[PDB]
Formats: sequence, structure tokens, C-alpha cells
Amino acid sequence: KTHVQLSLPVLQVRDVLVRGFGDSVEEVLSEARQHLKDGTCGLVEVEKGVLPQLEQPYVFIKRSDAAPHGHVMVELVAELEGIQYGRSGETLGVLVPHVGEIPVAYRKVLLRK
Repeated sequence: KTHVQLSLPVLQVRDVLVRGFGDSVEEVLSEARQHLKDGTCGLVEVEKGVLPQLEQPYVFIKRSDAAPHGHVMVELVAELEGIQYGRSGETLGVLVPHVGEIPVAYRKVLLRK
């Protein structure tokens, strides 16, 4: 399938144990895609002071359309030193490895894979 329905656990930034996917734009996008597929991907909602607590390069999920079965359609955009790789709509948050942190909520997304 071109799109996969996912429910992403929403993590508080201060709980997050692994704060990024790796060391290059290409690696973080690769790792983010693999974790999304394996159900080992969390979502941190972006607010004042959140991003400087995470590791660059960042992976964002961004709204790709204006929501089948409640799932917002999203795509991945990476950022490193203020340059983004990809072009999409509004940020739903920043992706991180999920390694068993207790979520505060779930974000239903339809991921273009």
C-alpha cells in the first residue's frame, strides 16, 4: 500500500530516552520510516523549548492533505541547521524512537510510505 494507517503514541519531551534517529538527514528519514513500519515510533508535539531538547537532524510529520477514518494524511520532512528536506503542510510534531515511554495520547495518521 502507498499509505499505512498508524496510531502514534504522543510522548512528553522530558520522558523521551532516545532523542533522535541518527546523524544524517538520509539516516534519520530511513530510521523514522523503519520505526513507523515496526510500530516503534513516538511523536513529540512541537512547542516553545521542545526542539532544543531533541537531537538534530529532526524528522517532522506534516499534514499532506485537508482525513480517512480519522487518520490525518502526513509526510516526513527532515531538518538540519535550519534547512528542511521535503516540503509539506503544518507540523503535527517531531518523531522519535519509542522505547516504552508511557504516552499522554495517540495521533492517528495516514502515512505516505
